[PDB]
Amino acid sequence: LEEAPWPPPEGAFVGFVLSRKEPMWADLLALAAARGGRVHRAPEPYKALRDLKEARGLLAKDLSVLALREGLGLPPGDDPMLLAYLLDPSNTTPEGVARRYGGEWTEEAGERAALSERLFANLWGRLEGEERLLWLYREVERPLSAVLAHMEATGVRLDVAYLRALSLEVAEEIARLEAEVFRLAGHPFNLNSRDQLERVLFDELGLPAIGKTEKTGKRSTSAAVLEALREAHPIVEKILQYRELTKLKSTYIDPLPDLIHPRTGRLHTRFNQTATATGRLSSSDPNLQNIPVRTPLGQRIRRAFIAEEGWLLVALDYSQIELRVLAHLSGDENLIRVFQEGRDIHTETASWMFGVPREAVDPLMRRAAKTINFGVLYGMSAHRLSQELAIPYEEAQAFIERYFQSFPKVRAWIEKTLEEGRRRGYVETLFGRRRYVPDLEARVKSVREAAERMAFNMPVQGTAADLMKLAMVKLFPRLEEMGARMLLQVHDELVLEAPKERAEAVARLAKEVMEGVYPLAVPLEVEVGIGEDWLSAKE
DNA sequence: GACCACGGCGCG
DNA sequence: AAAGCGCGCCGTGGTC
Ligand SMILES: NCCCC#CC1=C(N)NC(=O)N([C@H]2C[C@H](O)[C@@H](COP(=O)(O)OP(=O)(O)OP(=O)(O)O)O2)C1
Ligand SMILES: [Mg+2]
Ligand SMILES: [Mg+2]
Ligand SMILES: [Mg+2]
Ligand SMILES: [Mg+2]
Repeated sequence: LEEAPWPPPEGAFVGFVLSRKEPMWADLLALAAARGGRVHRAPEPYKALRDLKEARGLLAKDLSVLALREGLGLPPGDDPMLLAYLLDPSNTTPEGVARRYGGEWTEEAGERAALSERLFANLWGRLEGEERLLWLYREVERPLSAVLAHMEATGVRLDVAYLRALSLEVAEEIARLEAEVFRLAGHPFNLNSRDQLERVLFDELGLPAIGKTEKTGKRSTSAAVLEALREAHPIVEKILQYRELTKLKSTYIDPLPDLIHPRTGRLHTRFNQTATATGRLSSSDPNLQNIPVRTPLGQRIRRAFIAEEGWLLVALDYSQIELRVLAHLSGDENLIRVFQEGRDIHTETASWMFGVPREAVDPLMRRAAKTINFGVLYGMSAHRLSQELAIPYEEAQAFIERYFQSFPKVRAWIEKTLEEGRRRGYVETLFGRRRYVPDLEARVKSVREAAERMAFNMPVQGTAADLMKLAMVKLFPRLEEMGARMLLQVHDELVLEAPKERAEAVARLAKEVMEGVYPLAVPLEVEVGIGEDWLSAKE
């Protein structure tokens, strides 16, 4: 391209280079723009940002987040990554997309700007005639990138002092556990090494190996294996407790306080828009979509996520979302009827599981039943089912047969979905988001059947994902108008932050927006809570 | 120092 | 572990 002075004209595509991948932490090393056979390189990148009306190009959101960080209201616009991701969700990296659609991802901003321009041209062309994918781009993905930029730049408050204190307490208990484990082993070793632990359990102590690891075929020391060995030796329960504590300390308690941003005083994640096979978002650096909640210590950690002083967190979560979606997709009368009657399948399974009346089911019981309900739906084996329920194999098989015999059109929907995936080479969500599954025609059964589980899951998980994205796009401007903030998405959950005076109004509004986003054959129900911290807001 | 595969496990 | 699906991050073991 012909080199030309900064600034570029309107509609130009940007290229940019960051010192590190995370936009909230990155130095803007270079900035350029391309349009009409010209490339414009900015002598001073930060100041040059002010000249742009929008960030149009590869990874547009990252530049937008950096702009917002610097106090500049620069929205992201067209991004070839989003076009490519819709065409084929295995398109996840600029490296791959460039290679596939007409160029090379290099480390020079001008080259990135020029690449953005031509990739957009090519990809836009491939989306001609693809009316449904075009709709998803214009109505969902492109607007959502703006919403996500604001969420990333906003961050969430964390009680750092609390976590520091908690680390010390957890360290002392970890020391107790490891010392006990070493005593029981008769000698110290690296308890963080599963290789060393395997030898202790299975070679030194008398314990029977139960399972093998996937890639290298070592004797597994996974939680499932240790659970089954709980009564065989006192060391097992001690290892399980050590694992829980060290996992939580090493992954959350210790790293998170170190990641508070010096300017904002908050914790900032990345919401990756082109990262999953189904259309879900992912979260990284740090991942805020896997903050603990199941165990007592996990709950103590989740409580560290707090509202700003004078504000409250609002948490909203779609009820039984994939089951409702499945009802719509399959058109099963029985399942549709369940939701029209305001029933709860998770609670019902739980009452059966623990052998108590439906009223006796506590949240932890219901949560246990969730894994069982979705596990069975998406192809869990009776053996695993019997194992995790500690019921005879015969009981497990019986639960699975009744699970499906109750809802006839579900299996039919599955069969049709798989048959159609074999024919077209892809499956699709309600809105037409696609996932290619070539292994549906694999000649190897285990490979083929794994592919089948991936394939029929995708329309369900993906439709739920599409619905949440659409809801975020609708909700965001309403929140802006109310002075509320959208902070996090966790798949079928949103966490907002609202001024205390407006918190109740915001909760009601958000619930209605989420429930009314795109009506299905069954009602969408959203549960909502309000609190000073993430845990309190979910109760 | 960074990268990697792996086993493992946190969430949905 | 086992025929649930979808992710990202941990330490280890290892390489470069
Ligand atoms: N390890 C976490 C324990 C609880 C769980 C779970 C899920 C599992 N195991 N598998 C899924 O596919 N899940 C998919 C299907 C769900 O519909 C969706 C949202 O998860 P959720 O909000 O926890 O469950 P829910 O929306 O079905 O139920 P509710 O509690 O929100 O009413 O995510 C969730
Ligand atoms: Mg839910
Ligand atoms: Mg949820
Ligand atoms: Mg892995
Ligand atoms: Mg290893």
